Amino acid sequence: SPNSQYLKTRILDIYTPEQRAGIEKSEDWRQFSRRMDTHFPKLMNELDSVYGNNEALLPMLEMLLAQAWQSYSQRNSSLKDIDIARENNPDWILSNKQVGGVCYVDLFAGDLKGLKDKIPYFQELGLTYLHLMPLFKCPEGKSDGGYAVSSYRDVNPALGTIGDLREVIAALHEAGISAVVDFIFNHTSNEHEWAQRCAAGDPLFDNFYYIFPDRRMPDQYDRTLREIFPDQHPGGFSQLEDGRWVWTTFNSFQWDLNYSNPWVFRAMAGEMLFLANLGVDILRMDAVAFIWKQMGTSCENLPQAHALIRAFNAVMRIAAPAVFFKSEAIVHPDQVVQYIGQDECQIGYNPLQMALLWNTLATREVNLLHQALTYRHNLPEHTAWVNYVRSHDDIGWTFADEDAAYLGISGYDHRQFLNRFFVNRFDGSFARGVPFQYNPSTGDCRVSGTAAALVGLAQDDPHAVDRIKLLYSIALSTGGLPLIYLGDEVGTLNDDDWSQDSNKSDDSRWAHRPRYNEALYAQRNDPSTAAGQIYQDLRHMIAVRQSNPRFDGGRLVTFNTNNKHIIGYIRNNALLAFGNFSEYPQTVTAHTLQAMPFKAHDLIGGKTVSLNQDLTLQPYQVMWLEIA
Ligand code: NA
Repeated sequence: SPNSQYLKTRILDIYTPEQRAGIEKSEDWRQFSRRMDTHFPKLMNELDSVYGNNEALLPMLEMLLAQAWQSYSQRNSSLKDIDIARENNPDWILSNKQVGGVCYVDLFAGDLKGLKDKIPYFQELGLTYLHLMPLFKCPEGKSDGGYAVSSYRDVNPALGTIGDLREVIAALHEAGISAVVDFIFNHTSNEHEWAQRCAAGDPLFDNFYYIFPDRRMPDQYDRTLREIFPDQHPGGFSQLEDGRWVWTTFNSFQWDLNYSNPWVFRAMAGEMLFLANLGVDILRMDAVAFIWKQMGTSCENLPQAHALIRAFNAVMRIAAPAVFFKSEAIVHPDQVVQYIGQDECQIGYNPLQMALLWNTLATREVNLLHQALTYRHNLPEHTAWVNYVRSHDDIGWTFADEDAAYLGISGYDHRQFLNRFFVNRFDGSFARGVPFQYNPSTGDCRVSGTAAALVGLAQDDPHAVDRIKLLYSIALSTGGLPLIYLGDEVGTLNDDDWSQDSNKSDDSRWAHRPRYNEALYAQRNDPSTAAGQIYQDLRHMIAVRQSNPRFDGGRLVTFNTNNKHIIGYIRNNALLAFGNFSEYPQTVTAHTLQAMPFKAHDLIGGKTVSLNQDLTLQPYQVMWLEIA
């Protein structure tokens, strides 16, 4: 394997003797050279573990390093300052000062210029992180909400131009908000130039995707593949007009990129550098679990997938240190955490906590949630969870069957209950969600619907507002970076037209992708409305989280409340949080509280609470007690 010093001498060979002398003395080269020596070993080791003695490895690597140097040289000075700032502050992601939000540019603000006008509101709310949904060119009509990319460089004309995107990012940074965008690297749309050229037989794009002559291999692979969108097609393949079959894990118009080809890694690394230089702070690594395939396996979470992500990480440490990764791995808990690491994805979605928050609202019992917070919350140094209540996607019940069995709970039976409950097919349920991808062959199913729709706000359930407060309180205080699905802060309900829209009717996820509700946002300062109650309560919790150091970091220790309806945990051995998941008053006995201070201030309600006597919580009440 080649070493950093040797490879750098070749990077400089493009310069004449005179130019070379100047480059070698430049500050940019000095920084690039230093980072190469420190991080190149990791890049080489990761690529070697995947490609081994592949003849294309060396040539691909040298091409990638040459591009990395040009990219860093071009990188704006202001971004280079952020690179240095984060190099020496790896835990910026763990600060309690961080609070994020996510929204679709078109649905929330019309276009990029409109989004820019919403920045003052984001500052009003207290956001320091903003994830904008897929912004680039995609197929007209059906594109999986922009996740079928037809071009990684051209902005969706309905949203604006690449110039408008630069202005937006600059404006976000000026307002103290980090820009977060998707890195859709597992697949492209079937209309992407690479796909068209690969399928046409262009040698330059040979083996950029997985294309087969017939069903022989597809049938073999399908013996172990999980269906993500069973409604769209069976297994993981789709047939082309000419009769061939292509690997399509998701929709048929999304073709999986072939990472067994080193040139594909180089191509996508180039796209990552492009996004990095636009000023993006965090890249959401979409579908990380699926980037490596192997016959006889589920083609999910394979070793090479992790290695490739660690290789991408090293490229950023060398050419754009400020860029961090957010892993999107909605899989088994044992597998979710394997993507999180300082050298892989520094942060990642926490689907287990999210799914269990909803589980607990339905069952009124905190058993599973307590178990998860006790054994699966703490992470390695310099990494953090992204805690959320809802997202642009459906809710999947990804808790571990093994964990549940230990509590005497049957995974399959329990998911049946949760699905029926949340789609209003269970006596007395307050939820008004909609089914997503019910699979007749497996019995699995997911749930669509906004947070407000799922807690009963559509029918004005008197407990709805308090349920929303409880859910968000936990994502905001357990430790990690909380992500608010914009619109939830004013109680936005399901979209009213998706079910009859021919481009959306077969994808219920659109039920929870409503447009900015002018009426509700105009009521956010009125305490007599649901919108005003939800907004002021969430804003208050955000204010407390960001100003109180007791919430800093991502570690927690659970507290046994001795009441199956009340969750309890402690942050920094100084903040005791209690959350009542019952619609009835619930008590934490004085006996249980004997070791606590006699009195403690509650940050939620603002009153002083006595802990040397029975503590009774009202339905869905949350308490944030300062015990130190
Ligand atoms: Na030369």
